[PDB]
Amino acid sequence: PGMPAPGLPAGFERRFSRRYAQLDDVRLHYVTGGPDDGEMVVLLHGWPQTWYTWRHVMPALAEDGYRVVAVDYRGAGESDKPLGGYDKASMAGDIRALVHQLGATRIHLVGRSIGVMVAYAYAAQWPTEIVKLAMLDVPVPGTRIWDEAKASADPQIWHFGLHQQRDIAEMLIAGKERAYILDFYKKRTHVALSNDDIAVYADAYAAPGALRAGFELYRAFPQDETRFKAFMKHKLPMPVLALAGDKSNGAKELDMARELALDVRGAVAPNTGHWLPDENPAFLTRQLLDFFRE
Amino acid sequence: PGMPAPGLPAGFERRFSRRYAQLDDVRLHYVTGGPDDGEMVVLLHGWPQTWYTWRHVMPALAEDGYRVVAVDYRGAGESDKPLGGYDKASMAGDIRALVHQLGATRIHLVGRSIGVMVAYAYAAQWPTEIVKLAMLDVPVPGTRIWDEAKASADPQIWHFGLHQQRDIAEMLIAGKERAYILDFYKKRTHVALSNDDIAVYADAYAAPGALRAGFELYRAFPQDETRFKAFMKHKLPMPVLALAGDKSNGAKELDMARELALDVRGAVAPNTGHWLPDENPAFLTRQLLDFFR
Amino acid sequence: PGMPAPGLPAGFERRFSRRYAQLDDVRLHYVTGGPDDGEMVVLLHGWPQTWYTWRHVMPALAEDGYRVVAVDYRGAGESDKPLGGYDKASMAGDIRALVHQLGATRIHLVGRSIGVMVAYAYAAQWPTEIVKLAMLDVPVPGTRIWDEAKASADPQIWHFGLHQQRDIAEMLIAGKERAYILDFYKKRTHVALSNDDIAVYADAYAAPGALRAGFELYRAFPQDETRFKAFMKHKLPMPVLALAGDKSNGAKELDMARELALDVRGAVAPNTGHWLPDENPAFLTRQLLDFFR
Amino acid sequence: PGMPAPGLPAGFERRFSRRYAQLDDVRLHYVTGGPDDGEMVVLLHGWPQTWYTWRHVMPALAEDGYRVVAVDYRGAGESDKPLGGYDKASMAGDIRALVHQLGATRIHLVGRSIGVMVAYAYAAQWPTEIVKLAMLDVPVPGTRIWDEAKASADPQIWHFGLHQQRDIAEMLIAGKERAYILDFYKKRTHVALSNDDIAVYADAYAAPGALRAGFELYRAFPQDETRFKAFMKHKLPMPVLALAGDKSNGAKELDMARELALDVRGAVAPNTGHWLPDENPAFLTRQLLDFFRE
Amino acid sequence: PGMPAPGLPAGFERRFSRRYAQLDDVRLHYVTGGPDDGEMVVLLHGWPQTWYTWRHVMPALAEDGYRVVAVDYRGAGESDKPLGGYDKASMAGDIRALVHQLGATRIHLVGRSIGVMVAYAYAAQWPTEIVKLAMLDVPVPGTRIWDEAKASADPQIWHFGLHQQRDIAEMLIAGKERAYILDFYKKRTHVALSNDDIAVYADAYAAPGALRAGFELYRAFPQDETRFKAFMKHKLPMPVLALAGDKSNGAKELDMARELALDVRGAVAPNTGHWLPDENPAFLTRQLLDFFR
Amino acid sequence: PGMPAPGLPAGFERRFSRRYAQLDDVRLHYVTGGPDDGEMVVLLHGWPQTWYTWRHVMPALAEDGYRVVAVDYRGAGESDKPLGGYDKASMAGDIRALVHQLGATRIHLVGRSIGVMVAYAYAAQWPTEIVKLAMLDVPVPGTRIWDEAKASADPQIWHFGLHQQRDIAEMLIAGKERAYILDFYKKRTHVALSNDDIAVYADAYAAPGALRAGFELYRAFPQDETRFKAFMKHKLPMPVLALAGDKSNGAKELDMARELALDVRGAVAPNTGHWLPDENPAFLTRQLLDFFR
Repeated sequence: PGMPAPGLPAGFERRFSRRYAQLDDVRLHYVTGGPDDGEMVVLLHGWPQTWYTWRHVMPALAEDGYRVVAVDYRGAGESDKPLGGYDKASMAGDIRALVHQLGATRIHLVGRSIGVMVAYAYAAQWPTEIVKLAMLDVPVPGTRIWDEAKASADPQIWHFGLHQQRDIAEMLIAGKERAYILDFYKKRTHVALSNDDIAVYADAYAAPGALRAGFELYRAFPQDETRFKAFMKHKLPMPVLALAGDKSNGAKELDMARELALDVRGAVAPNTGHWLPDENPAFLTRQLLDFFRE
Repeated sequence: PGMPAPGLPAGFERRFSRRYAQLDDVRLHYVTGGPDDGEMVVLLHGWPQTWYTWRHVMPALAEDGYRVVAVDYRGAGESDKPLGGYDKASMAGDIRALVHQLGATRIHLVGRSIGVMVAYAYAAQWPTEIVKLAMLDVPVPGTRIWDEAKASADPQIWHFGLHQQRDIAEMLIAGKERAYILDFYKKRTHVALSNDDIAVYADAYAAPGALRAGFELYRAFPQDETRFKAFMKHKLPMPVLALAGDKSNGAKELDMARELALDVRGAVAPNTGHWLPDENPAFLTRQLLDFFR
Repeated sequence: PGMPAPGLPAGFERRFSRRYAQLDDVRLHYVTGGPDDGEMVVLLHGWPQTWYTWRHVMPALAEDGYRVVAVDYRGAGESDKPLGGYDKASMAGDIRALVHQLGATRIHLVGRSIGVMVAYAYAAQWPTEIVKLAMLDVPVPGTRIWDEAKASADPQIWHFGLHQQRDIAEMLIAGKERAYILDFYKKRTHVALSNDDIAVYADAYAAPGALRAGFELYRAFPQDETRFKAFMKHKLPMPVLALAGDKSNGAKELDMARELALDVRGAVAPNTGHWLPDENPAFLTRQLLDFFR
Repeated sequence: PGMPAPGLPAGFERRFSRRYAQLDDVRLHYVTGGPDDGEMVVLLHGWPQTWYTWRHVMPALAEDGYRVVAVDYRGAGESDKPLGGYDKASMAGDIRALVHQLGATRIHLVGRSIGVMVAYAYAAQWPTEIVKLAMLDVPVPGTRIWDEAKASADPQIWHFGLHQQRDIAEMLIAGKERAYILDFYKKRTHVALSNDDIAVYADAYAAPGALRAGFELYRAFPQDETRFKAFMKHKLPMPVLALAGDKSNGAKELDMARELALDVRGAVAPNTGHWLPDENPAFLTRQLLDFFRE
Repeated sequence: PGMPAPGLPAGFERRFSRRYAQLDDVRLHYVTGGPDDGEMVVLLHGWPQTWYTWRHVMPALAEDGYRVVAVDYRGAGESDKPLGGYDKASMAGDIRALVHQLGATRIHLVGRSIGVMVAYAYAAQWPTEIVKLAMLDVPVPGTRIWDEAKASADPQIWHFGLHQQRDIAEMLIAGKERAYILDFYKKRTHVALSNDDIAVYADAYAAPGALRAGFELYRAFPQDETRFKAFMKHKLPMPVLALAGDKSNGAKELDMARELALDVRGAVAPNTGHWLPDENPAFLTRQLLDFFR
Repeated sequence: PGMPAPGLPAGFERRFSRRYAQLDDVRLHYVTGGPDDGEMVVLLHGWPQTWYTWRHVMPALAEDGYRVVAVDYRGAGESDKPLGGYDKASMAGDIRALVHQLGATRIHLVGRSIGVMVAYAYAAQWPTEIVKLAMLDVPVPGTRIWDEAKASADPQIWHFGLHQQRDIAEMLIAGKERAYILDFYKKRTHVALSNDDIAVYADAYAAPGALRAGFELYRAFPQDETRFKAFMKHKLPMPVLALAGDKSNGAKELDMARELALDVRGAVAPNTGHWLPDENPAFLTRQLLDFFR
């Protein structure tokens, strides 16, 4: 019992930091904490999110010794918004480059929504470099669950069409990001969240270029589908964990992951909606720790 | 006494929780706190309000062991905004289905403004399920006080006309929810309230569809008048308490309740306007807790 | 057969002129034509209108030798927008001062909507100076037809409440005058009108102060009610004509007028809604010419 | 050759009239011309259109002795915008009540977009009352052409999702009706049209309630699918003509119609996009007169 | 003598047609007239322009038997606005694909501003296919005239910096296209132009995506610089004409062209600023007809 | 290390004060703290900043007994926005007149961006009055580094062109100061800063006339180039310290200072971008305090 408590968890400010990494043309923003020599855990948000969605998971990961890296991927948050490169395979290259610049070679990888597609493209292109992979909330293109949501005309993906209308989507939503994003979020949540927390996301997507860059993730879905379907001719060898809330995709995250990897295990969060990190960070943190422990 | 203190009362975060209930068509948002096994007290806000109007009534209420369920009814606050179902009788059915969901099956009902019409419609359709009922601040359709406000062209119900203009009302007020709602509120209050508290209501009604959903409550008034007139031909058997501020509807809130229910008692709040839960919670809780003994 | 033809009728531009009259504080705008020596016919528009509503009536009146004066009353159109003076009795004084300044003293008087209240106040205060009075479309305050629309909560006066909200009405409608007024007009019309014609009205009410000044006509209704009830203790002695469309107030214009005058005759416009000069000017000009002859 | 010529054709003003029909609670606006005693031809526009889309077709129909009735259906143009009644079967009832008020019982019926769904529901519910039916540009719900566009996630129906979002669609598009509708239109045309003509439609949809009422046609699609599938158990007996542009649906209007009626004939307009009355009224006028003489 | 006459020249409407060409991903809009069998002349506008800038040149070309094709290149006017492909070499590929789709393969080519960069990239990549090339008003990247404007910080390219700011440029200029573009045009003109003509351009750049697509032409300049410097290791073999107004770049169009081609001839337009087709179409058509003959 | 901490440092309220100084034309706003009798340290911000950029440098500075005077120069922050005087030399004269007002007559000067041009112009015109001088972050006009940024078309000075467009820059950015300034800032930083701190700058430049006044600083650049070139023919006699972040101008801030002054020393701040007082105050104060021994 208790009303929603907005903001970063107590003491977060003291341990975690905001940092920037210059890559070949693109600058990525990320939040990193924990011991510098520890096993690196890279966390990838989705749409419409930033690194901030991991605010309640990052402390616990770091309190078990890991080197936490929460990335604003290309086009999101405080990261640069280049013209293109929003297909998920190339965005995985951005994350790999960041990781290499931070001195690492093998990483644990957690992604949700758009971020779990980037994470999969990371594991598919450089499988030796991903020790363990955690897949949250959303199916990846190329899977059967994905093709079904599309062929059924699933009401939950009504926005795929709109987001893929270049310039039109931006013209409609500019100036109404808070109203559009708060409604998008609340229709898919089950645990009550604080408006001040969701407004952190909405305000990021109101910054110049943030709407456009976010929508280009959706505009690359056809290219991602063709690319990911080729990726799925070699199932992943590393251990994979699949999680989703019972009031949204649930079990279908584990069904989806088993089309992509040989070593799969999964759980469904009780009384939890689409935003696992926002709604049920305790369940998520534990599952990641039990999963990341040998 | 001193200046208005905005926000939830101290310690409120710790004791209450926000929850959702999925019904067939609609998902309803509600706030609860206190022991689970206790007698349930259902609170129904009005226009232009949310559950937040009971912020000073719910703590004390469930410090005495009551199960407090403060509901955003269909279309308000964080609840869904469906196409229809905005007649007050069907809205009562939504509240019953949520009550049934929570495991209860008989409760104590308190309502003001639109909520008191829902609260009455609840008691009228399922008399057995309402232990008691507290009518606050506003008369219900079908009563004489309601019909006399209409015949008087009472200055206070000036907004009935505008709110009943579909699309026109939304077009005029969209983007001006704060200015419209703060003025609507301050013109009907007597105790000075904080802008920050009124802005909580205004911001909810600025949300997508919230203007339309609230205005459809007014667009259903003719249907409610016919329906409530049928309900009042069977006077309520339960004890009923009527309260209103002396600067607004005063004692005709009591007179209105006598038209509907047999076992009625009432009081008039001193130096308080239209918004009893906001203006004088102290008088109100104290009145509620005694009534609830 | 035919699509609506917007604008002034052919030849209007060469026969009529826009003019201003400076009174002691207020400058009034008016359009005039016909012989300088002819019997003067004063035409008073209402809300949301200007002199332009008489555009299809004025040529025929001028061809029959009448001196046509279509006035933008205080606060409307191109006239000044003073702070006050929007009670109808004082606005009749404005029209009388302009009439005296043009060298006339006895006049034929035609009014609709707000203008028929001004026109009645003119006739009640100076009955010897009004030769004949024609009353269109809307009842005047103080009559039982007026009180009956109010007590019934007639849907067609929903806007009384909103317009009487000082500052709120202006804030809601500023910048949306075209949408608000076009909708107001079409919901009450029966003959299809051209949007370009109604926008001439809407554009006038978008000019600085025009919204405020027009709503002050509505904010003065209680004072008009008290003032007109005293006027109605003495029925009007001059001949009176009552007209309205069969699809709007119809015969109630004649019922309303018989409480106001001893010598009343009336007719109902066929296939006509609320805007007699806009919808059926052919019927209106014929009835006026026969009445004034 | 020639540049686009905007507006009504010469002489239109003296030959047609704007009229209203009061139904039991809703008022409908329509434009009518031609002989009072002639065979009635009812024309039903779609989204985002009004009667004005038939401006180049109504003169030729009326000069051949037909009584033309181009209707703004419920919620569109100058018609009333009630709360409900936006399922296509009920909207056909509105059209029938207005035809009956004009003294007619037998009509030729032409529809496109949403109007062809109303026109089909008219013929399905009162088949004896429809002499001939012409179906333009768009498939109706329940057909497999309709169901295959849905299962493909066909890019040309991207807007079905957005339009079905109550309040979100109105909030995003209010104040941008011109930019939204001009783009919607030009992306589906092949013949160059004048901006002034499309703006006539866009300005109608900027009117109070016109966006909401238009989107409720789309929010009623599930109910239309159930209702229309039942309608197609009994194929239509009257002669049916199917037309579409080769650069849009083309021959699939012809396939779609053959699932609905026994006596079907069709043609495909050359070098024509989605908006047959706007783009190639010469072809359409020729096709309708030949069909109505037959 | 004469005030500026806005719009298309008389008879243009009956002689030319707007058409679309679907390429493999992009649909291009273009205006064409003259004999279907004539030698094809392709005209490429720049920023902030559309095909409409050739309105006073196309009739004379068509009367002399040329097949006129005035193209809205990728991202401009009524053409599609794809995500990328705004480097000038790829945009030349778009124009070539449209030319091949119209049944032609050898063409006369005219370009100004961005279009002269596209036109040069066309000639550099497919020199056998360009019969003659006419270069107007603006230097192309890679030349010393281009580098000299950059190193000098020429005030006339102040906008390069702003247009290369992705998302920032769009946010600043969205909704103010008319003020931004009219000012840009008049500061560089010498002959007075009609505001209605320039607004045809401004209104195009206000349509969805048009601002973004046009600025991507500027954001591709570094890539164009690298690509064109490689192209300039082989001077163009076909005849080249260089033109600019005496009040703008003047003889520097001929200096720039001589770094690009072996066979170059040039002239300077009298009493002409930056917009040769808008300001002095009479001089431009004469020079083009003599060059192509 | 951890997350950015927005606002003034703890205890700041207590130790510093806001004051105004009326000069002949203009009133200047400035912040001060520390002992009155101490050596005065003058701080000059740049674009787009106010005194607030020194919030982490001024405390420590005057904990060592310095007299800290952080000035909003002519046109910035809470200072007046006159018509002219935006060449950097005259702005130095304004700073001197304020220094004279405060009773001092020789001081220590620290400046960045526009302030370092003012600070240099101060030392150039009255060499005797400046004890020492710390140049931060930006090269001054007339130097080679300045001239090479112009010839390179350095991507960082993209805004010189736009800011030099009178009325155009104000029209584009008015109402978009926060989005424009936050982006301008974050693109040039390396240490992550809080939006709340950057918004303080943005809100000042949203004030009436603040956009115009700041942009006139850029519109005077050609005049400053001529004036500073004259000043640099007499190399400065005072000790000069040059600092810049390694991710921005780095060591050419030192190279730039050697062009102007004889006794120069410098350092380059590690892992810091363009905004030394904002990004690494710690390195900066420590560097300043040592230099100031």
